[PDB]
Amino acid sequence: GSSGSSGSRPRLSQLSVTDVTTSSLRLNWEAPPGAFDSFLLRFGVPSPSTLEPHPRPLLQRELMVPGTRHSAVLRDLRSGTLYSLTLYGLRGPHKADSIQGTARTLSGPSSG
Repeated sequence: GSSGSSGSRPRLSQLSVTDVTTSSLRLNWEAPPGAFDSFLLRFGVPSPSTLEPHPRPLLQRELMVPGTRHSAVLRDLRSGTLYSLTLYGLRGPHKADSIQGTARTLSGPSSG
């Protein structure tokens, strides 16, 4: 009772967040050689579908890091807030893989 699937392909590793700063943090993912050309990290504010969206426009951004480099540092983040990160293993023209890494920033001396 099985179809059968065997194919070697480069995949991303457990994306964890270290040095979680009050309004910043750091990422670290393991990937094999010649896996992807670059890495596109997209960090957006996770909003609940149960509640209504805020009338305030939130600009989105991303980081650009080569395969040889597996790091990502986000700045200008909210305090004590959970951000939804998602890295993409650009294998060239289009993204090949995509991992999800969650992290909660620290709550320090900040203002509104």
